Amino acid sequence: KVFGRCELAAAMKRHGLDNYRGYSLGNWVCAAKFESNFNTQATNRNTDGSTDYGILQINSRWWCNDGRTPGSRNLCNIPCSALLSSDITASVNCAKKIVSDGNGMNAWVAWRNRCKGTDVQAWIRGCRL
Ligand SMILES: [Cl-]
Ligand code: NA
Repeated sequence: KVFGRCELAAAMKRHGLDNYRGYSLGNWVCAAKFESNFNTQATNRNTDGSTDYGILQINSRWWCNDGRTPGSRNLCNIPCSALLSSDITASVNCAKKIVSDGNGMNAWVAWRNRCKGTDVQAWIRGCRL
């Protein structure tokens, strides 16, 4: 599924992301825009052989099992393919664990590079929330 802006923001808000660990809704929507372009089916292979999955590009070295990343942990305890679902529940559950891990949203390279310190409210302007 390719989410619309507002649509995604509403689903994220409904799953408890607004202000989760102090990151307002703008942040998560901005991170999704730049990580996946709002596409739940996005995958990207890294040179280390691991792969990023889904709307939040969650990585197979630590967070999910894809059965082709040697020496990987499955910290969110799901197959990676569950991350590519229409239903963002599993991505959101896993993200909440990634974001509590001590680094915050700096775990996502596109957030750090493209969202961090920008006006993130704009990603939630004009949306019925
Ligand atoms: Cl944090
Ligand atoms: Na893994």
